[PDB]
Amino acid sequence: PFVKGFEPISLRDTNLFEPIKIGNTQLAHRAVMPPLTRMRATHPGNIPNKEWAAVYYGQRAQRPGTMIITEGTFISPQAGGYDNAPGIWSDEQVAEWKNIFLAIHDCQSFAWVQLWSLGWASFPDVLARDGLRYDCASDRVYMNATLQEKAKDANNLEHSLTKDDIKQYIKDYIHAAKNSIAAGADGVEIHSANGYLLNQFLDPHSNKRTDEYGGTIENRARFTLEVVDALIETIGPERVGLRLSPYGTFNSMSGGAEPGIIAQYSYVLGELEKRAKAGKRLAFVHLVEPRVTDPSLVEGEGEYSEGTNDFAYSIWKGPIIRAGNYALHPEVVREQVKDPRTLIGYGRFFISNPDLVYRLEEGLPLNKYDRSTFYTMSAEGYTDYPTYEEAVDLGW
Ligand SMILES: Cc1cc2nc3c(=O)[nH]c(=O)nc-3n(C[C@H](O)[C@H](O)[C@H](O)COP(=O)(O)O)c2cc1C
Ligand SMILES: O=Cc1ccc(O)cc1
Ligand code: NA
Repeated sequence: PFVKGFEPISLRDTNLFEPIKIGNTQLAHRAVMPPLTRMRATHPGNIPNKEWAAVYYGQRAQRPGTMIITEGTFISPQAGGYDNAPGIWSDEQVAEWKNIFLAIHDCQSFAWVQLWSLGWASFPDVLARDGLRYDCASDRVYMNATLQEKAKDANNLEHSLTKDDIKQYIKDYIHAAKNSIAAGADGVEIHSANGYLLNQFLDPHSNKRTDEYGGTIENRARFTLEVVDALIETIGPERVGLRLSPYGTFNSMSGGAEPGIIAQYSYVLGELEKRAKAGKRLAFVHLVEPRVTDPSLVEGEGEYSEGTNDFAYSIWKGPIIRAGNYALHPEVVREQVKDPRTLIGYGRFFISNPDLVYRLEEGLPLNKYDRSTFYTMSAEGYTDYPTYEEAVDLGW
């Protein structure tokens, strides 16, 4: 059914429907599908779904010139721990990714692989099954006492990364980035947000290290910036974006309650702009908004009111993607896209609206999303959300 209380506004007349160059790609409009974990990949081997994923992505690529960022994709076994999320380290994984990318390119849209590493958000017992470590910035902090218990129950306690461990993650990012590009992706997005491994190094709650990877703003930023630099130099800066969530509390991050958190992110962005000034500008920065501090909460819940991402615009001068409860607030988008380098990521309503871009252009009602099929091994709730016309052919 359609979202009941929703009054659509047509955005055809705004910068949301003006083209923009992002890296090597040429977008027709600035409505971006952000990374969305859907757990349709098959076990063993974290293989993308061969029946439905190319259909799902192709449906949502239908408007030519759409930028699509894939679900989080593991760079290596050690970086994972979720059996039904995809990887891109292996030949069999890349075999299906080529077909997904072909489905998006057949629609004249673009595909960016979000490269993922889980750190303390992983499952210690699944990792142990596979002979893998339970990795974190500092083993003196756990997400919660439950994951602490399961960690001890699996005899796989948190492992503070060594310097050699970090170097191996950097190699795995390079490997996964190279596989992404050889498979046909137009670029990659380094996931450094939402409390996963790289965010765990940025945040002073998770990162209590005393080597060169913690203890200061500069040290906490080092792992993320080394991944950035490694990929700049192997696939080029125009094929690399970075995702950050300054105000997020998901996965036990500090958010705005830490008064030092804007300095931490301001340092990362300043370092990105320095690289751009020396001729190596990343394709984009992708920010999660304080509008959504936790994506497991319904729209309007978990909204942080005492901070904004405006600081980013004074530091980073390249494209910025913003994401968080924009689908139901066209009045906010209308304002924010007056800035000529701003794109809007639409998460949960891209799940439910394959023709979301058309609906935003024409101001049409939106399909409700069904939270119970966000993560089921099913085409139901994946590829069977109707387009607007189909929805009217159904009574909605
Ligand atoms: C089911 C679901 C899966 C998501 N998966 C990812 C992911 O793999 N990587 C990521 O960076 N963000 C992920 N997110 C966060 C979204 O990209 C987005 O930032 C957030 O949902 C807020 O945007 P929205 O209100 O438009 O949905 C996910 C969110 C949801 C709801
Ligand atoms: O499954 C939800 C999810 C949220 C944020 C992410 O970064 C990844 C997955
Ligand atoms: Na390879």
